[PDB]
Amino acid sequence: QLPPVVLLKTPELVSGENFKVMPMHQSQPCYKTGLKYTEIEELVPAMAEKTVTIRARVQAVRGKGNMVFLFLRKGIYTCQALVMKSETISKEFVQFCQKISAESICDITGIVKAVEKPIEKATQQDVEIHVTSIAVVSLAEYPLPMQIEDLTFPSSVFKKQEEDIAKVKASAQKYVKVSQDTRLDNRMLDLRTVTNIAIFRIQSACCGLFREFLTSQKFVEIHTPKLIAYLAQSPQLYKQMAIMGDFRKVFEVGPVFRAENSNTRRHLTEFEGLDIEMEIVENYHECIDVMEKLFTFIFDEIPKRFPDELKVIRKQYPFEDLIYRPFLRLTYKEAIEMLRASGETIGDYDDFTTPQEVKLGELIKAKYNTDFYILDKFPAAIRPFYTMPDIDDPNYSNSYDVFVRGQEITSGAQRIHDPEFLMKRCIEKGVDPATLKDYIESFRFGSWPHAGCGIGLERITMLYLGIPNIRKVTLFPRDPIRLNP
Amino acid sequence: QLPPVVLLKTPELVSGENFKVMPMHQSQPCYKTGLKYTEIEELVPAMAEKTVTIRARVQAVRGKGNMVFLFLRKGIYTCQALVMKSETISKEFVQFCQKISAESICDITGIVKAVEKPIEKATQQDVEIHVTSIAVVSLAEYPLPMQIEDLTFPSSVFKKQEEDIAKKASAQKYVKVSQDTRLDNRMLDLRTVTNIAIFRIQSACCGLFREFLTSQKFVEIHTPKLIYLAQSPQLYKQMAIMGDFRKVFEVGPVFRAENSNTRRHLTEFEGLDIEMEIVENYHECIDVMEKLFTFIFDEIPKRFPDELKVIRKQYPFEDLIYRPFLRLTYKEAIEMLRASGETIGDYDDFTTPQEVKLGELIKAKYNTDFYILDKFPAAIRPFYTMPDIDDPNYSNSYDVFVRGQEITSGAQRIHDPEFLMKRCIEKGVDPATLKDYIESFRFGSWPHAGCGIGLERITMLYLGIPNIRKVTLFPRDPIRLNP
Repeated sequence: QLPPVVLLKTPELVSGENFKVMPMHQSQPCYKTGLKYTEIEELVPAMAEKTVTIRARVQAVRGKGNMVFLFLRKGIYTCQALVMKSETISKEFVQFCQKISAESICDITGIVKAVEKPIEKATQQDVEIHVTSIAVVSLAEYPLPMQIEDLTFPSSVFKKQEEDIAKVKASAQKYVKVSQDTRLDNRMLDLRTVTNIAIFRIQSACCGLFREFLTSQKFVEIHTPKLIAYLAQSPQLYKQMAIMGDFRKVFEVGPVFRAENSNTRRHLTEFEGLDIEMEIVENYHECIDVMEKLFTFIFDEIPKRFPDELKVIRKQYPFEDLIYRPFLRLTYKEAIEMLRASGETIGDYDDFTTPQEVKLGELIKAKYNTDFYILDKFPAAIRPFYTMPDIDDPNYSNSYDVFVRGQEITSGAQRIHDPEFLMKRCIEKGVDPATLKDYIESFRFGSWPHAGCGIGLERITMLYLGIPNIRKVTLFPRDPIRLNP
Repeated sequence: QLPPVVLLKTPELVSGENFKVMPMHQSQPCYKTGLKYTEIEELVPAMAEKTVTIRARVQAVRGKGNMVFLFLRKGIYTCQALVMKSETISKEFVQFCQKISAESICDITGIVKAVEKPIEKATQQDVEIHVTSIAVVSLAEYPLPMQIEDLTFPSSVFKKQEEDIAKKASAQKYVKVSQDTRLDNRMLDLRTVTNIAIFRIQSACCGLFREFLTSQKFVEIHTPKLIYLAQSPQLYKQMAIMGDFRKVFEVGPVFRAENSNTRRHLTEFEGLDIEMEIVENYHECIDVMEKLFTFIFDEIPKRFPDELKVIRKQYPFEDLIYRPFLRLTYKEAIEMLRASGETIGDYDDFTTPQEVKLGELIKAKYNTDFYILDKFPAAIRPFYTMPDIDDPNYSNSYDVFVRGQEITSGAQRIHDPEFLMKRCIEKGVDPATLKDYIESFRFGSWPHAGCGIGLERITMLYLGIPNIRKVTLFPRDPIRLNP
């Protein structure tokens, strides 16, 4: 059952002098125009009556016989182009343009002329291009599986739509969107929406700032093996071994594999993990202190460096800006204390249900007015065997979780660096020391007190932007039910 | 046949007031000294007669009854500490110190005193610590599988050793067991100042690569590795461009299923990848590389001078020459090698000796270690490669070389689905095998090009180190999964 490739039809344009379909680009002299390409964001009342040429997507073609309006897009910016019949623009020019298929990539030359009436659908509202020439670089097939326009609508248009269907003749009509597989089967088309390109710039921002900040602190980026021949569930083991190799402060940005078969609405069997590990001098809170600094940096800088992207996301998926000062520090105990006061029955050493984490978020938001906090001193029974126990009560440990919008983004701990004790705990959690000889043995020859972190990139970005589904924040969505594309 | 963990013995020290083994660190009040920890690099004649306390490794203990010399290390820096019997430092203090095992982590307090005679083995040569207190934070087991000193010697030490035996008393020198006694104790090996330096420079490549491309408004992406595994993150990179991302890079693992052990290849490595839209010509992409690499190369010495210094003592090399960045074509390259006497044929891959040879040719003529070979034969490149308009037996692809050896490979790629599919069939590849990839180019498709760089490769070739395993942190191959 071998499914062949399908190839849909492209339009049959009749080319002319100033309106042509270019030959396939092979980096060849005819594409060496020597022109200056102008970026759409630069189209501004500043340059009325200048001529420009710009390589953009023809998102849409509204057409009027003598006038054709081209809606151009490129990245997060959009503008309007106008082809009008004249002494210098012919019937054949116009009908060429009216027949361009949606999403075709074009080079459009024209004179930027002002518009007394603003163009509400475009980002460049106060100016439009009067075309003098066009060249199709890559002519799109048709019909698209999905319209971009109704991929970009905010729910609100849809709330007001389905409620306008109180009508209970022709209830025409409201508008519809297609389902997460018609978009997943055409993921690359979906990613062209301005919201999506914006979402993944902000994911890129989290990654970049995480790297930039830790580097400014003289951390060393490392790359540990994933073919451990099984995969690296957690890059933790090697991270620790890097510290026993006197690296002092290390981080890794890499894939993390959850063999755990897990589909709720926020978990997957492969994600990208931002990990940190460091020597510790007096106290493991030194490690929590680096996080606070670290995250505050990510959260301070994101709006300074990507204001437009944030703007574009908010239209599609409304959210209010994360409140991250103060960074609240509680203990598991205090948390249990609050939830019980809220009516929950929970017991001293129990992991929290996801709802309970959200409820605690709402408690904390009301009392301290932050979306950002850290839960310290988790129960040993919930944490792994490498976790350093608390000196006052071994039923608790030197570990912590960090929360954004009442939900976990990272988890971390001081770890056991004494081999005898590490092995005692390894047996107490029913784990064969034989299974990880080399790891245990690597702590024998003088061993730094240390702690660290595991952050989910998808998770932090999702929670930063208040987006409820993790799949909207992963580029090519991965899970046990979904392989393609 | 289950091999249990072995745990060797630690010394039995008798602790006191100013010389004690601390209890296991559990982030507890007794460790909250409120002192100021001084970094070894700061120990300088500037602060003679100031008192300091510093957490370092006790690399070595030379002892004299009434005097104990502690050789301290910490990262790439080393210094000397002196414990001397007195009114305030006792017999019991001294014999505690003489019994500290190698590599024990310590907090050493003392007064920094000057030394009229320099201490040649330490990085801090003009000053030493007179100890007033010590606290063992983590006491090491013994014996170590390997001495750190003879892990750090430069090849030259053994040449000069055996030739000094041109000569009764003889100079026996040292030596060190094969790459498995070090691989079986990799974390011990990585403590050598050379090694900690090498991997900071690997880190430097990664960071600068990220920093530069980010300053150019590139977007970092993370594409799935559970595809089977992702041999090349190329397919998804291209799909990100068809998603209007414009300029993307990925830093991630790349998996060579190819069973390959020469002295420079492995079945898992870290790849730095780039992909971008292309307006007029794919040399726009080559232009970003030149800028990109020149940045990595310009910045590395500015930001890590000491690490370079430390590496050069172990493994001598002269600084990479990377200006000019030379651009040749495959044709010109063949022309040079033929003129050098090689018989090669127009569309043949180069043997490794031939690449190194061409490196030598280029060094002699242009005096650079850094170049790019453009216009490779189609027959040697993959089916997504855009062919050259003048001659379809060539293609719009290129390899970049450092010290006459490949560090990256790249190309303009085919963005027209019918033609991509024609080529896909000409290279005997089932289009059905990659429907979604091919179909993703159907709805308007940007001309594009990009790159695949080997991190390990660029850092190895940057530092003139011959074995790739010296430049991978936890060496991986089909014969070596452990460690």
